Amino acid sequence: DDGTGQKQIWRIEGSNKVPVDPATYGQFYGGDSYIILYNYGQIIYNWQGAQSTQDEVAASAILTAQLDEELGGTPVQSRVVQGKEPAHLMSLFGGKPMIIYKGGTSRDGGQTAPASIRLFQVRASSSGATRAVEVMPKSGALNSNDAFVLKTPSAAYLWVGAGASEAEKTAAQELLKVLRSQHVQVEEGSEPDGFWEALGGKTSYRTSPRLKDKKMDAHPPRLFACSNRIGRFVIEEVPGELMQEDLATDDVMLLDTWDQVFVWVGKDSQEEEKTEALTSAKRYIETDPANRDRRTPITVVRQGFEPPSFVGWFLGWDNNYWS
Ligand SMILES: [Ca+2]
Ligand SMILES: [Ca+2]
Repeated sequence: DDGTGQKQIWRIEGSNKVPVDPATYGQFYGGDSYIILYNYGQIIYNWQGAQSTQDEVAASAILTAQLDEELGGTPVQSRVVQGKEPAHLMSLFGGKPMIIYKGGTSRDGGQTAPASIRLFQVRASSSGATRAVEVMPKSGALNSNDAFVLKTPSAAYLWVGAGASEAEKTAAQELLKVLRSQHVQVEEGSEPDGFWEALGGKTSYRTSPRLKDKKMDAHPPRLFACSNRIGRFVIEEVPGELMQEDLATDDVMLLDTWDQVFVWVGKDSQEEEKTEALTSAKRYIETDPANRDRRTPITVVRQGFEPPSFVGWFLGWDNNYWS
């Protein structure tokens, strides 16, 4: 409907279900799971932070079951994972974006504290759904297509890539509010020396003509998963926001960015899987010549050696993820 309805949010901790500060709703901790209750018929969502411990997810289910029962099993349960939130769940916070802090809580380990120099990638969806994810404070994390927010104990910068859309921009400010800091909007390219210092690096980040394009809207990057494990090569499309966790380490991935088609080769994929993936990249291109420049390259990249211009299409990236 509009997410405007009333709602209560809890953050599983160990085995309990402590509430979430009503003012800090739009915010969540990736290293933890949450249980939210909404009212249109009620729908309970069971969010899972990408870096949420096992016990935290397990317990979550045990609790997300009782609540449904307390309400007479009437509510419609719904499980979701970071980055793959439905259009509805993204509206539950009015216009505000969905902040995703790094860290959270755990059994033995308490509630991890922030840093001092923090960086957030603000990417918006086709429809508008904006998310702000906390990343590693390094220039190499920058990305011409989105808007970032670099916050130091002193001042904060609102970096805006050449591809950043209006939504991502405004949502950047919104994050600034939650952070509570006077920012300084800096357009990609003309940034203050006093900025790179916080990142503690020279430059070199995820860029490319295509990442800066303002017409990518005609056809946003589509990530497909090709596997051959049932006996015949079968291709499926990855839903929601593209995420590193989406890259099938046992299969082959296809990243059509229209102007170019990447074929990501999983460290544990098969050889035929790669061979058929290539042929697929070909047919995707030859599917509509009149609109697709016949000479479109099909680049082959391997897990662990992906170029920035490729990683730049994902929301968040851990150089030591598969490590
Ligand atoms: Ca963008
Ligand atoms: Ca496989």
